[PDB]
Amino acid sequence: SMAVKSIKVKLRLDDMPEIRAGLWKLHKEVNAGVRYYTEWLSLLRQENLYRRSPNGDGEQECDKTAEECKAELLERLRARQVENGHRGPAGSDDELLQLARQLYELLVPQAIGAKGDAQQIARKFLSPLADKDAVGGLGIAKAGNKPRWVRMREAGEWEEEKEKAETRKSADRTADVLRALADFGLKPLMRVYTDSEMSSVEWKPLRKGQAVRTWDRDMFQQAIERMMSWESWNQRVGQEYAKLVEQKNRFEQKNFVGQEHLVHLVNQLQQDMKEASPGLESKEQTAHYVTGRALRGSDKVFEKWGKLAPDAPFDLYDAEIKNVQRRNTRRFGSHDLFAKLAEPEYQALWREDASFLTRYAVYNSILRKLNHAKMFATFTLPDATAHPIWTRFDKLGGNLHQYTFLFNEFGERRHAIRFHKLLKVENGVAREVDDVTVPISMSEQLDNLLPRDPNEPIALYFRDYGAEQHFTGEFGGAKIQCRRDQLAHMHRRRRDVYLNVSVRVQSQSEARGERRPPYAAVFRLVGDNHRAFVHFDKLSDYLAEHPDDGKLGSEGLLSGLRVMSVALGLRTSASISVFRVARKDELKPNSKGRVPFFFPIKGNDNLVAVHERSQLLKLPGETESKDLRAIREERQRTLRQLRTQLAYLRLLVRCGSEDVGRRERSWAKLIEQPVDAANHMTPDWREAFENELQKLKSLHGICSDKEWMDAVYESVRRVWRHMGKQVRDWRKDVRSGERPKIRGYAKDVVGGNSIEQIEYLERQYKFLKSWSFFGKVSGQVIRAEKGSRFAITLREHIDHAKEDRLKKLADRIIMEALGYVYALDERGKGKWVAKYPPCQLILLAELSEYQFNNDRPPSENNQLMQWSHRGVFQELINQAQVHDLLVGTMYAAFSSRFDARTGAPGIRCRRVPARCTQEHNPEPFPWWLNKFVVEHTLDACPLRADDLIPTGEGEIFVSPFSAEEGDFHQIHAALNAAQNLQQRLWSDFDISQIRLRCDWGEVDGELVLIPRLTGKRTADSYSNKVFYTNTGVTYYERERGREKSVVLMRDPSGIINRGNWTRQKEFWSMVNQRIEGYLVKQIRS
RNA sequence: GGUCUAGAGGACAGAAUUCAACGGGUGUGCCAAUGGCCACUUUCCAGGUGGCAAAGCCCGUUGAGCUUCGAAGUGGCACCAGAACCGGAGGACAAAGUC
DNA sequence: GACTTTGTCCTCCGGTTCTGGAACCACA
DNA sequence: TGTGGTTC
DNA sequence: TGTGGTT
Repeated sequence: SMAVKSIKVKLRLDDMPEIRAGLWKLHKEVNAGVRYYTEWLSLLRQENLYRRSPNGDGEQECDKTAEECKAELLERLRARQVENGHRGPAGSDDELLQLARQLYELLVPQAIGAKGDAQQIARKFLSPLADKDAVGGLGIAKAGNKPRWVRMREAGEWEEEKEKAETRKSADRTADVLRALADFGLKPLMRVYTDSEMSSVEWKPLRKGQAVRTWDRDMFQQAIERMMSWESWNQRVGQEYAKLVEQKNRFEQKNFVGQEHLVHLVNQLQQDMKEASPGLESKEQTAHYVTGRALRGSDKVFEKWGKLAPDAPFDLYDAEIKNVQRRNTRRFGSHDLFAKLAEPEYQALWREDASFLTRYAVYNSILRKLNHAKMFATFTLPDATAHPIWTRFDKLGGNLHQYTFLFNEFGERRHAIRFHKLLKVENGVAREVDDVTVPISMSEQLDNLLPRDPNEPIALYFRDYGAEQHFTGEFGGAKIQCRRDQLAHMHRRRRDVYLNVSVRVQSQSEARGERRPPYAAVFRLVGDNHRAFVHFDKLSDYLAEHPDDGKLGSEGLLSGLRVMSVALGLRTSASISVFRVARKDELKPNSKGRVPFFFPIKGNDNLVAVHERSQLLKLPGETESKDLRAIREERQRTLRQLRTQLAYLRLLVRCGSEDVGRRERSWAKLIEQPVDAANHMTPDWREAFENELQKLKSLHGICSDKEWMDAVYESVRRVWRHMGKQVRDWRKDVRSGERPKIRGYAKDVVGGNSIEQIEYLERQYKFLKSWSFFGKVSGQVIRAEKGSRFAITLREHIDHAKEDRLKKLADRIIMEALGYVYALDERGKGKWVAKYPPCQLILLAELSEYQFNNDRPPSENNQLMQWSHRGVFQELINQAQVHDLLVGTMYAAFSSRFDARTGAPGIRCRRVPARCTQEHNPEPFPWWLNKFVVEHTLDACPLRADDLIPTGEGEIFVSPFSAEEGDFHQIHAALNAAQNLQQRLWSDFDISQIRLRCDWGEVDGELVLIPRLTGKRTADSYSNKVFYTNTGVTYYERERGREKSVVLMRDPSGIINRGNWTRQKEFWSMVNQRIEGYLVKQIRS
């Protein structure tokens, strides 16, 4: 309900080692205590425990079985009865097991599916289960917080709330379980960890009437917590595994019921390729099974195969596969799958039903995921060094051991923390101590914290660059942490210790005692994806109650109504456009008097959405220039050299194979062609490689196998040892190298926070991995060892780099949404200023379904991980809480393919750079200009500067503006997508206005397209309607309500096919003809 | 100034373009930002493990020397975390088949 | 550079389920 | 504003 | 090319 932030703080423990060893001892104690109680809970559960399987990561084993639990549980219970000196009934094994299980279901209600408060369950039971003289849980004690009906009865009047106390107390079996435990001599069930032989710490002596220390109460809660979430996962894994088995069986008899002979045929296919495979021997059940990844682009290959003869030779089937791959190599599947699907015996899989193989691939995915699906969540006890938990410390006033944050205890910015209870270690004995004050290492992050009230040392103020007035806040709980790397070690040194302090920060809205900001009633956010919907009824009165008054920054959220849409990307991290709700009674702007751009708003005819500004929120490193292009090329020059040098080293290695027909085919590829016509290698290593080739040329055929093979391996060593010194020096220049480093603020940097610099780092990792796992013996597989780490420090740098990019991306978006711009003065040299009125909503694209998937090619999956847009989305929701900024999503399908101003569909284009058209030393054509020149054969045609090149993936969106041939509307693709999201917000856009899935059928005697009813909006418009044709391309609606479905598209602007419903294929080719067909025809002249 | 609208910090193309001493401090990191030496890992490279060492880093003041108008300028940025868990996918190696 | 199949190892990205309390009464 | 057992 | 990203 309130924004919680963690500020991690480092303790200066140099001058006091006795406390550092005490903090470490306290860490081992709290972990031991939590492990003790957690292990107890697992025995009460008396079900199977599963652990991580060694000797193979994947499945799971049974660490401890149910009988093992019950047998060990009873051993503890019987021994406890003896320890408690029980002279009453001992209870049968079954009685004691049932009691323990009852207790367990009270301590972890998630085990049976109920809800549980780890705070109040641990408070309720620790003393009754560990205090010899405890009276809690029963109904005897008069202390405790008053019931809710007693608080009402004294002020706030009762009748129903006193009833709910009794009817909940009736279903409370705590008192009976406790009394049962007592009658069985288990009145203390467990031990108080601190007051037990397990701990060697000389704790402060127990007061009268005390058995439990605050340290034990922390330990016990943290055991309940982990035990609750795990039981929740035990239930979740089992449920999800049940729905998989149901998915498998509900699929075969709902997809290919009458298609049983094809199932038997693809099975023959999958074992055909299984036996005929030269790869590694199969071990998985679904090995060589037909997956969607291998069938990528099978739709195109199948239609092209349909226009062929079943008895035709292979090459016309095969060359029909090569043409589908050449159209785009990224979105293509397996050649060998299509090669075997062209064989006549297997042709029936795609001939009869052209969608059967993709259907059966979904079945195979269900088969594989089921073979790996777990049925239980692994159970892992805490450990002080392997799986650490951290000792908690309540704020001042809390019930645990507390701490105060001491502002400026030792100097201007020399803060301190006073632990009111701690551990001190002197000459090997741990002793509990009071009131230990520990200085904190300097932290500019702490400069955002100011003390609020001297009488209440918990209060604070919270600074933020995007808030004119500091937020009010309070210190919260803290936890003592160490680094994971300084944990598994022991050594003999005096290990940094940190305190992770939770800060609770109150937003300006929260400070006014309102559950939600007043503008939250205008925007409906739905689901976990925060799908944004506008209450068009309510924004007419909101503008009346909240008129724009010009207040900037955080002071303007209660005046005006603005939404900022954001188009995340890789080239530019964020592209935004800001719109303001305003009456259509407006005027001309301050610049040159041009009617402003606006969008109509559904419902209100008096109100429009006026465009305020658009901006490219580039993170540093996302610029480009002649010199920047050069440095980025040079920074990877030697890397790209070594990468191709290694690729030919492996060609040389294959020449020493024991397989005649492998070394001969490999030795051919080395002598047939020159070594480096592209000049991609280094000179000196290439010369060394050429020497070894010409040396082997004077031995090939002349010599014997075991004498030629021996020389090939001896030439690999010379060349590998040579390249080994090159990899050695390259790394020296990467770490120790003296490259220029920016000072102060500077725009236009080499890498910055860009994708390319992170990939510049990633590229180095991949090559080093490839270099270390390079094999001098042909055919051998070299993988990493079962617990190895590779390039630890480089890997940690790559991860930190992505973390910094993520947080700076979200902050840039939020600072812009609030209306702050980082501006330079050179007398101040950069400062956040409030330049614009803020936006109450940040509108992102709905991309939750744009996930990594095996159907996607790996290069597309890789970019999605580089991008990690969902991470950006989650970091936005985090950082927006304090500022009262709503972040929502908009349905994004075709957001980048239709014009935001016009509505007409379009194509993403690039413009020719002047580098390639200048007559004085022209630079080579890029990749996309080459592919375009080749498709239309424009080798003899002179391209001009800024010539539009339709590539389908450029940064410039082009759409037809009218029937005029050539009349284009061009706008930044990302900004056009951003404005499309805005246009969809104010009009309640549904995809059914533009795209429709239909199936053929009979309605009024004629064959028509029956639209699929998906969602209430598609049903509200097209349920009673049906589409007819005269030609098969252009469809028209009626009013009455093959085997594959048909997708109909529509141009809302009426420019393409007069906005009639058109089949998807021909629709996008009409779009192509009016843009690409025109640009090509004009270049040819 | 050329191209393109959204008319904005507009977007594309183009033309243009660091020592020293002393004092204090070194939360997590990033910005061209991936530490150094030794030993071990059978072997040289990569990677890892361990050991050692001084610092390297910022900030301030006083000097120099640079570089633009005697003055100024020799650093900027971001930060909500903890544990466990279930998934989704990358990466590397070998064979084979493909643009 | 891009793409597929086989296995096995290290890594990363996304989401879940717990969490980072409050307050009364007898103490001696 | 104590703690420690106790209830919310 | 055809949801979203962009070699």
